[PDB]
Amino acid sequence: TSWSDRLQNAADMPANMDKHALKKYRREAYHRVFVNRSLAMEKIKCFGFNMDYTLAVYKSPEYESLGFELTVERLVSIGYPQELLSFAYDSTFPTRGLVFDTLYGNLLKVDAYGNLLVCAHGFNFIRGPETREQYPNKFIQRDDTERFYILNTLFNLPETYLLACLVDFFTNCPRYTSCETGFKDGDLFMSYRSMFQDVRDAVDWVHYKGSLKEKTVENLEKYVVKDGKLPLLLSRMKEVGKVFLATNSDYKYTDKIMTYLFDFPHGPKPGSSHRPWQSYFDLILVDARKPLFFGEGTVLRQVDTKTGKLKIGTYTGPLQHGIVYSGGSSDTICDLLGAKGKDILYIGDHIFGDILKSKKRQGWQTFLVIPELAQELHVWTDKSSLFEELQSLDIFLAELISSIQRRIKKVTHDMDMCYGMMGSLFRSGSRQTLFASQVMRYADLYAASFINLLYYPFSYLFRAAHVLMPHES
Amino acid sequence: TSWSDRLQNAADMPANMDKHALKKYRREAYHRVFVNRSLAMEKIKCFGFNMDYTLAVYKSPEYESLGFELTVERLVSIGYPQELLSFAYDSTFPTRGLVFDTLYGNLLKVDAYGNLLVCAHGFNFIRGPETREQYPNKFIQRDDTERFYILNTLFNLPETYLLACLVDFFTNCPRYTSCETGFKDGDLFMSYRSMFQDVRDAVDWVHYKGSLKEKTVENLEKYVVKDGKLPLLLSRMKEVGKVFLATNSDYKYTDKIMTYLFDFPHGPKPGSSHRPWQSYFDLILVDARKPLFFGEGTVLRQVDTKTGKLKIGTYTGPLQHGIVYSGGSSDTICDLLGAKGKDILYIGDHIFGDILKSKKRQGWQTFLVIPELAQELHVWTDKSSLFEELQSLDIFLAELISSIQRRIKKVTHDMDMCYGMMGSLFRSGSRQTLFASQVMRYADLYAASFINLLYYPFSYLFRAAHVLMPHES
Amino acid sequence: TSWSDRLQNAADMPANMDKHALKKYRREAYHRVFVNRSLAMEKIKCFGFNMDYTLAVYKSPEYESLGFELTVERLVSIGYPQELLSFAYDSTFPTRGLVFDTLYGNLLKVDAYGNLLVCAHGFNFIRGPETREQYPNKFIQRDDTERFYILNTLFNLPETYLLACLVDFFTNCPRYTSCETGFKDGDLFMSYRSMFQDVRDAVDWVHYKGSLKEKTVENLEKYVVKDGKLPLLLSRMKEVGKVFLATNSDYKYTDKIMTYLFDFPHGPKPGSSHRPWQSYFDLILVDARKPLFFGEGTVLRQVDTKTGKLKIGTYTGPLQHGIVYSGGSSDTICDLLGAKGKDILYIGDHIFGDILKSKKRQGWQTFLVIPELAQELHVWTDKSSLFEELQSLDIFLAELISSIQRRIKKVTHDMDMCYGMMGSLFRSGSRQTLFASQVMRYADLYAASFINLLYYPFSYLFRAAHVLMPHES
Amino acid sequence: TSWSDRLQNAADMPANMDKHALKKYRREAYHRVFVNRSLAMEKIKCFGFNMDYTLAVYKSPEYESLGFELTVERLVSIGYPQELLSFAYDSTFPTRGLVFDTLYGNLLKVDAYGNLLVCAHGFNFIRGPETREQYPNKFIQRDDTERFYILNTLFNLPETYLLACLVDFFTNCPRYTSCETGFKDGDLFMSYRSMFQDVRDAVDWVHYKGSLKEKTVENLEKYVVKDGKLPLLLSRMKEVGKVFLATNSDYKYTDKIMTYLFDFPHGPKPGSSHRPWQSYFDLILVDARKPLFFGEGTVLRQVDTKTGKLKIGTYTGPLQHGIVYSGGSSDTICDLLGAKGKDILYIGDHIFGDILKSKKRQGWQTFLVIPELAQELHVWTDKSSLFEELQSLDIFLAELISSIQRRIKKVTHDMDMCYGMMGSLFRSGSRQTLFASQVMRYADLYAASFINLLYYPFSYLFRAAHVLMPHES
Ligand SMILES: O=c1[nH]cnc2c1ncn2[C@@H]1O[C@H](COP(=O)(O)O)[C@@H](O)[C@H]1O
Ligand SMILES: O=c1[nH]cnc2c1ncn2[C@@H]1O[C@H](COP(=O)(O)O)[C@@H](O)[C@H]1O
Ligand SMILES: O=c1[nH]cnc2c1ncn2[C@@H]1O[C@H](COP(=O)(O)O)[C@@H](O)[C@H]1O
Ligand SMILES: O=c1[nH]cnc2c1ncn2[C@@H]1O[C@H](COP(=O)(O)O)[C@@H](O)[C@H]1O
Repeated sequence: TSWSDRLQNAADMPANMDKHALKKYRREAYHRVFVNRSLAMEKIKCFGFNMDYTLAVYKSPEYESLGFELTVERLVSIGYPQELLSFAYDSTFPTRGLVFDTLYGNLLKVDAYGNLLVCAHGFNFIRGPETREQYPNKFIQRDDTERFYILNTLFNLPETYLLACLVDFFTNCPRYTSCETGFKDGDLFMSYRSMFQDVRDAVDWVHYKGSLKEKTVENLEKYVVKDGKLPLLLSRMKEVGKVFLATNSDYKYTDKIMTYLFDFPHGPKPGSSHRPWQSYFDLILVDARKPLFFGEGTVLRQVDTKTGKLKIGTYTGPLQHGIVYSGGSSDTICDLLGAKGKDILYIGDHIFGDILKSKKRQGWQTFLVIPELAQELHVWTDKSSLFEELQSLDIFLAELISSIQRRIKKVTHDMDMCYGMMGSLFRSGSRQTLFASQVMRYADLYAASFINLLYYPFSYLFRAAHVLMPHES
Repeated sequence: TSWSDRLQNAADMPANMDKHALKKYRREAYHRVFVNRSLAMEKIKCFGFNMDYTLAVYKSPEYESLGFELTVERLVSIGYPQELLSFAYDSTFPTRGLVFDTLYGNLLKVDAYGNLLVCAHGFNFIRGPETREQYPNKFIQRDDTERFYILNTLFNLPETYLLACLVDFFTNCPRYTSCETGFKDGDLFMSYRSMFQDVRDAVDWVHYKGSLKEKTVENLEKYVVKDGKLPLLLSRMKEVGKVFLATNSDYKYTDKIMTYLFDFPHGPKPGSSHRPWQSYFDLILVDARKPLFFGEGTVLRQVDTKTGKLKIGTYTGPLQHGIVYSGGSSDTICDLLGAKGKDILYIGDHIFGDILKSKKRQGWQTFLVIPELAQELHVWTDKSSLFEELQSLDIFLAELISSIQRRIKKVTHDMDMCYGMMGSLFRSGSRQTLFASQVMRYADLYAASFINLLYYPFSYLFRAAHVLMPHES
Repeated sequence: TSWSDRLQNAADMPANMDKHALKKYRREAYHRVFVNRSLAMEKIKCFGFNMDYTLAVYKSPEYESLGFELTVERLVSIGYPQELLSFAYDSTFPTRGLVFDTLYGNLLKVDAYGNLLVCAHGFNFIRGPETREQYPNKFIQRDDTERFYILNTLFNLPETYLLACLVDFFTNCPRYTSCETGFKDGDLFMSYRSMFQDVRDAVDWVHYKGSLKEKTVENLEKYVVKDGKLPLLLSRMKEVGKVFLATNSDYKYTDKIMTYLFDFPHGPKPGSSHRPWQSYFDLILVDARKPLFFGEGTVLRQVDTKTGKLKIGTYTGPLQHGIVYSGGSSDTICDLLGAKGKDILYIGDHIFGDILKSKKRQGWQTFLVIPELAQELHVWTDKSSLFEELQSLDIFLAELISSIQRRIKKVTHDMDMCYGMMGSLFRSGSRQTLFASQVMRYADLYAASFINLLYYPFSYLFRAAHVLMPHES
Repeated sequence: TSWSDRLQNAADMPANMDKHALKKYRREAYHRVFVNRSLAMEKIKCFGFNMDYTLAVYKSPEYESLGFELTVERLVSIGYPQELLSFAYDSTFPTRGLVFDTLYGNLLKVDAYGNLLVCAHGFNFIRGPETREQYPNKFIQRDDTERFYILNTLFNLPETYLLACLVDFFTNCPRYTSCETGFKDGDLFMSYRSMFQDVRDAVDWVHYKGSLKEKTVENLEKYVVKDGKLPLLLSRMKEVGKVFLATNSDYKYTDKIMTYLFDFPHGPKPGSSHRPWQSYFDLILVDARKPLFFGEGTVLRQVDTKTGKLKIGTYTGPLQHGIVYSGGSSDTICDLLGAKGKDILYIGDHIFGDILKSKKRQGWQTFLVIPELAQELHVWTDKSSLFEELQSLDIFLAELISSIQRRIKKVTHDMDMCYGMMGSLFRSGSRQTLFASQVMRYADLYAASFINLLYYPFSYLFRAAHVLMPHES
């Protein structure tokens, strides 16, 4: 049971719009909206969305496994050895948000301060003492972007596993010599850094020039969660505010995906006329180039929706019914929809490119969709006894012996393994990950799906407890 | 009663080193060390310090008022009108950490997300509705460093008030015409931005080329808190670890100040031989150029302590007794003292240049000295009934009317005014400031003075409660 | 009769290697090597080449016209109007080295100091007085690369004409409104700058992703000058020095072109065994990325010549027989061939990327191939009476009336038109072009073809008169 | 007899303004204006000047020797060894335009292509073979400004000699160890690069914060050439055009110097009322910050000429009688004087910051003052037999033996030594220097003094022969 299985099971349910059924529904953890900062929904004037993994939720592990296969094939096509063809995607290995160290070829899980929580070289998990040879302070400077790449997106899940596969393969293949910073094959040296860049390039190529989009749209049922409640919630949002889409995807792909997402024999509610997906949006913008979109952006273009090509020149007209935009910036949205920053709730899945940047650069309010949470929640509640025991050991150790330090590592390992080989997205044991820290700081609201907003009344006030400084308590 | 009065009153006390007297002492709020993240003191191997407002705490308002006078005089000497001479420093106006908007000539107090909490044009406090003309979203992008300057240091306190004085003077002087972005005097236009830069330049000039250091060292009793407990605590720290100084100041000034701070007729404890201030440090480094110091730094030089001039060339030797360093980088410290990042507790007062940068770039542990807290604490505890009422109004309003919104602003104003015209350093009403947010995120420990570490035993474990995500609760 | 017709007529001649026949041959202007700085051939140790328009000389106008057609088609395929399909390449319009002003949509011919010599808007030639509206000083700052693009290469000849075609078409098409900086089509504005970038992009696309290389190699006789004397001269050069190729092209294309250039039923001389083109080179380097190649370059890779793909990793071995390199830098050449800068004669056609950069950055000696010179020479000598008259008018006017100024413009126009609508590559009237100035300053030797070196003995000393300063005369 | 002696001897002459006396005067080489590109004086509308070494010509070697002494003293004051005090300026050593190589501590004289002509380490002149260890190609990349500094100005003459002195002193002082890249003194390493920067800093300090200007203005007769013909020529220029000053100096210094230059008991001609120096200029601009001045410049300020301080704010008014400007850009001049680029003759001494930049960035016409030419001309004409013999040997060697190569070096050395140890400013033997090349390319006119324009009638046409390409001859 993957996280997309949870979402697709909740998706197959019809909406019961009785008030009491909703309030009782939204108290169960899986359909809940979680709150980092209070947010008065009645002050929201525009609801905004990206598409990938928000409106269009890609099924797991099928879609990661497709991306992995096509990326492997691209690497082999450019000259990587045939043995790559024998890899097979394994969803139990990668957790999202790991850091790849291009100097030493390691996947790292770190906390908000760059402290190492997990270190794997290939599939070899390096215990604390042995990491100190390469990380004397058990610490990395994350902002050294020449060395470290943070695998922040669900799209990064195939390459997270692929990088470990590659390191494992070359380490154990007798034609190569392992070195501190890469592999030597006689008179060719492949550094982990250049190997890493080939992987990034091949992922980019699969998405832009390869066949991933084509293979997706030819079996959308296999690859995309479909939920009749999506047009219901969008319709309700449009009753109390304006609705816009700002996606990095092109129009042709967006049009195929969105058409599939709205393809029911009815409109918002069963028994109503079907309406095209564009009618649910006051503003549609593609080729957004986020996060640049939240700074100066690019020139505003107009899509010729008949042909799928951009018209020639910069678009200087007003907002019109049926016009589709390309590029521009977040000021385009605010100007054309007459909204100020905090009037906008932006719903996205990119912790950096959607949430952090719209919050910091524009003062937008934010809803982070976290797909894996639909399954992380289930592990969390089923194994609460593990975590409660860890909390209890932490408190006992503090009151103090070394027998307890070993019990702490044992429980920590046993808890993490329930999530995968790389542990929970949000923590390793009692130590929070960087990703968890970013969620709390930049996502005002978050949830496994934004559909969970359907179970809250129109002017609900999401509430979070105020923060007090230690000396204020 | 200023904050330096509180510190100087606690400084005049001799240390009673009975255990029970200490533990009872450190529970009173004013001598307490406050904890954002747990810190096991027994794992600390090096204690590091800056000098200004940490070891050498400048008395308030005397020292701000001196800096203000010399800066005013510098501006008049370069051609600013004589009326500036009639300004007089007023410590009730500035709170530290305000943002000066060079486009519109405003001082702003903002929260961690750039939301406006207070806006003053000169001494005119702009109420919410009127700020929306210049700030349509009640929001600023703080990282736009061309437009916004964050007055983060206590050294910035004179110019915080001076900028408001200048805006007030030119607005109300009939020889000038007020414009959106500055003042017009016939054929000369003075933008708030260029006016602002003249102020920054004049402050820099007073510190580097003017007479501020000279006037300080000629009346150190007037200008510098002196505490016999300082060499006691340094001596105790050196018993369980290494001790270093890394200051941006030059050697000559450091030597005059530090000599004054250690000028008692005794050493660490009364009755012991006096020892020179240098003997309390395993490594002394001046001209540190923080925050660049925590990146690549500058070349390591050696001070000729007899003449106060740098020797010629780059120093390539080892750590020696009596050598004083200049420049270098934080790696110099770690190499010469054989310490790793988390082995170091760095004690400073610059939330950015000392704490944030040493934490993010090097993984150092941090102690932030906040001088004003010695008085903010007293206001906080004396007027807790105001804040408790505000908390109660917040909770009541949430359960819901507009009569309560006005009561909320009334109590908020009345609470803020107890701290000054710009309110508490840490909040305005129930809304936390950017500065408070930075303290919680980057200062592992903080206190009005680092002397408060004297009241904790050698291997004390400072404890902070673990963070849980909303969905983990 | 185009310039490639002249070269192909001289190419069909067999080489007569009698000494007296050579010396008499090389004195005729068309087979001459022209000398800007003296060069002792006996001190040359390596001869180096690029490929395009040096070894592989593309026939004119056929090859420009192919590039024009494919570029037009690419623009139409992305949404430019169908009328573009009715353009047809016209070799009488463009001269190489014109500057396109992206602000005002003009082609400019300028001297070495940026003075305007010719200005055309579309096909409208702007006379002196009318240019002063947009160019008040009849001057452009060429180094303002955001505004001005210098159409330096023969590959730029199709787009030089295309840009004028486009400006002409949009100016005169009633669906558009002409503006100072571009064209308005209701709510779309196409600036000359963005129009210009679409053209650059489409040329790049034709070369890299389009079908230009494919169409070339499927009719090489139509598109490429073929000369049996090429392997003869290369063989002779290899007898007294080392020979290398450094081309920006990829291996697959280089291999097809070079194979065609050496496809005779014999080797260097008739009656000798044919040898593969690679055996004529001590070092073969592709994907050179000049001019970056003459600075830090890119990583050195090794071509798998069987598959045409780069091997995986950085190549760290030595020079081997049969190895083909990719990327690297000019230091690769000098290291692997044991040559110093002035030991190398580099033979290229890019006045900037081959000649200027290798001369300025590395001290290489230079031979600039100028294909058009094979025809410019013929015009020059046939119409010498026009130029001699202009010289005579210049001297007469100086001794002095306005009747002569008009005669000067008349003769200037009549002389320029013999070369094309944009005049001689080297001058307009008595005023030298920027391109001529760059040739004299950076090309030690130059010629219509490098084959002309065949007619000079092994250790010939090319001689140029010494320069004296005005006060030295 | 220095070059300033020649100028001061010609300065003491009264002007005889009979036409025939002038024409006969201007044909003698020393009072001649030399012409690189033809220039019709009647088309000139504005004459512009810098001050230092153009209007105010500093006497030699007195003024270099003062700058040397003050720079030495500054280095000793910051900790350089006392032995520096025993240096004494020696005008026979430096020639202007040498390149200091901060990697290897050498002064280099190079041609226009970076070929080495002379190499001195300290006072040790390195013969050709021995230079190839550090310069394998006898070549430097001049644009590598991190490594090479081009000592282009007469102000650079003191430090040119000082750098050689320093290298000589440290090489031969037993307290130091010579290394490839600097000097080691136990645990201090002084690289030639950091030594070089200390020298640059100390020169800058002497000019801006030291006592050079003060010592100059207290003995102007000793330090500044004074010529009654200067106000005569300025007055004549103002009769046919506009006159402006654009100097990097501040107003106070400019005012002292210019007042001295115009301090005669008469105005333009003897017997006329004296007029203040400002009345000879339509526009006076100080603090010009050339060469930035010819790009975007700095903000336009207004000088308070009573106090010598800048007024407060940006000046936005028009050109007024008596206003003195500060900063701005070259567009300020062109706007306020209504002149286009080629309408301006700019008279300066900085081959880069005055001539090259005004020519390339703005299309100004240029007059380069070269003070040393007043003496280089005398050496040139007195030793023409040496150069004519060298020319004859060059031609003979070309027709060919090694006995002549040695005679060529002998004559080359003997000719160069007549100019100084670093040879002629314009050449070494028959090889032209970089500086000569820049003069020919960027200075339309040049002369030992601009006063030489006095001997040419109002609308003289300076003439230079047209350039022909080798294939055009
Ligand atoms: O790793 C990447 N390389 C290239 N394209 C990506 C990558 N990750 C996501 N995308 C694209 O991003 C688009 C979704 O953007 P969104 O709707 O703004 O979230 C899809 O077109 C993806 O193909
Ligand atoms: O605003 C400023 N301009 C110039 N110098 C400053 C400023 N603020 C602090 N300083 C200097 O910083 C030094 C203290 O550095 P610390 O001991 O590292 O905290 C003193 O020499 C101050 O004069
Ligand atoms: O305008 C251009 N855009 C893209 N490729 C170009 C352009 N001009 C020349 N090339 C390529 O440059 C190569 C020839 O490089 P060369 O042999 O170093 O002179 C060929 O592969 C051309 O396709
Ligand atoms: O090496 C230098 N360092 C600092 N100032 C210089 C240097 N060289 C020239 N100057 C200054 O340049 C000014 C003359 O500028 P000019 O009149 O524009 O040529 C004088 O004030 C000099 O002191």
